[PDB]
Amino acid sequence: AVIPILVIACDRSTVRRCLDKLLHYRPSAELFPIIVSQDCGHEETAQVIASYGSAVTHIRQPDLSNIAVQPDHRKFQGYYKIARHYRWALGQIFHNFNYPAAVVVEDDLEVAPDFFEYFQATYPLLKADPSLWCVSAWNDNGKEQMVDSSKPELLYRTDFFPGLGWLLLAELWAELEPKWPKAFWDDWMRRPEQRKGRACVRPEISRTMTFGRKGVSHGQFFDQHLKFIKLNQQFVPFTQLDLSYLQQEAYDRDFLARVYGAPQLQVEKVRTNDRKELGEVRVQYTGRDSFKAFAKALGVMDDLKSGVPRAGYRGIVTFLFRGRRVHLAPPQTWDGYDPSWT
Ligand SMILES: O=c1ccn([C@@H]2O[C@H](COP(=O)(O)OP(=O)(O)O[C@H]3O[C@H](CO)[C@@H](O)[C@H](O)[C@H]3F)[C@@H](O)[C@H]2O)c(=O)[nH]1
Ligand SMILES: [Mn+2]
Repeated sequence: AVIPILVIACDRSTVRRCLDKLLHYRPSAELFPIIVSQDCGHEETAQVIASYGSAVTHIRQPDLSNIAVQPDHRKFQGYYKIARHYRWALGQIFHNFNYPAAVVVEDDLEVAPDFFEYFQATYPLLKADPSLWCVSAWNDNGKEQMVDSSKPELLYRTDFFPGLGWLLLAELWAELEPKWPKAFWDDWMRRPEQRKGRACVRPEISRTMTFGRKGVSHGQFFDQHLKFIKLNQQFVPFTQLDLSYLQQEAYDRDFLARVYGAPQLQVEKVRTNDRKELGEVRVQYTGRDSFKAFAKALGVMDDLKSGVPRAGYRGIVTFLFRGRRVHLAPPQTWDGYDPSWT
């Protein structure tokens, strides 16, 4: 099937690094056309994109006017511009070019060698399982010491929409466009009114990496977390693997049985590396305070969006800690997310 890569650009000439990697790894120009939508009108960036010639299709957001923001958002004009550009660019992909799906890539992302193979293999899963609403290349807890380098092929389901290199179907754009927000589009997608309990597929080792230290948002999140996400460099032939384990019926039975069948260990024991014979354990949290405390003790992201933890699935955050597989999980009685967990 034909899956365009939609690159979102504005005023950073480093879109060059993004395009160089996409073009280098692309296995087929026909199956993966690259459409670069540029906002802002930055001349140098426009010239950089134009220099690729027919290797890409350069389109330009037509409305470069300032946006009237609400009273609580004087400092956030850039976020309103991002949202406006996304609406226009996705509209071009799905209404003008009329493609069936698209992989959205921001201009400050460098892709892994198997980026295209990954989406080619997972597109059919997204097509077939209505409980999934996206496939993402990003592991929110993908720092080097928290991922298993021996399992570059391992994938998971997550309730936390990761963005940062993601595939969506034209069917999803049909649902989202009528109510597209004025700003903060990704946190808006993370709300239950939008997500409707659907999950995304995400990898053990990220297939994208961001190098955009300077951008719309202040660089502290990049400086303290994003910059440490490891880019996969070992090519995995996903189209040759059996990915049926990701179907909801199979995953919710087998993965949950795995998590709750693992021995429970106190957070302190995991921290100090006690009982190393247990290569896979569960650390149980029972409230917002314990979740935050335990996540911090083990070095994983502790923030929540609409009550959902980073890379969480049914409240479970899975990662590696000093070589051990750890599932930070709620009691098995878990029955939904609580948006008040902030
Ligand atoms: O005027 C503009 C300025 C930038 N853009 C584009 O929006 C995209 C994100 O911009 P940028 O990378 O600078 O912002 P970022 O600091 O990562 O955080 C935002 O993006 C994050 C998600 O990746 C999100 O969590 C956060 O709330 C965002 F602020 C990128 O592709 C730009 O080219 C645009 O179309 N028009
Ligand atoms: Mn960025």
